Amino acid sequence: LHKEPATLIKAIDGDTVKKMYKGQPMTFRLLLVDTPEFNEKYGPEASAFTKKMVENAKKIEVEFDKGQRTDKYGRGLAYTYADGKMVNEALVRQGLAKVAYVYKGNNTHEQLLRKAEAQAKKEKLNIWS
Ligand SMILES: Cc1cn([C@H]2C[C@H](OP(=O)(O)O)[C@@H](COP(=O)(O)O)O2)c(=O)[nH]c1=O
Ligand SMILES: [Ca+2]
Repeated sequence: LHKEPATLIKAIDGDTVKKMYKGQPMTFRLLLVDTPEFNEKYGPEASAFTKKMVENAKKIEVEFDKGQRTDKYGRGLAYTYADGKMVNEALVRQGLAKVAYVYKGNNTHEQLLRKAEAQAKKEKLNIWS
């Protein structure tokens, strides 16, 4: 897998971020995670956590996995990095996302994220509290 440039356009919610990628606006849906909707418990905290992380970064990158790069809604499917730190893993490590939507061939970082979820759950963080 390879990191590619993108620039933030807008943080949308805990697991959706609009970016400019190869010069075009695209909504990205973060691989392998599920954050609560804004209207559910922890939904506002997940949205806030992703927002701060992408807005504060000097460098945003996207990393596609080995399979499909867009979902049925036209959203990009990628891992998102903010100053080299993976937002997907960070949300899971903080108990603000569950590992979810693990489809074969887009699951390179599955075990990394499950490990983060185990530790969030051991700490009883947020969703796991
Ligand atoms: C994360 C992800 C979601 N999706 C689709 C599955 C779900 O379809 P349905 O909309 O039919 O439930 C939806 C979940 O996204 P959200 O969690 O953003 O709603 O996005 C993919 O197809 N591949 C993916 O990797
Ligand atoms: Ca969601």
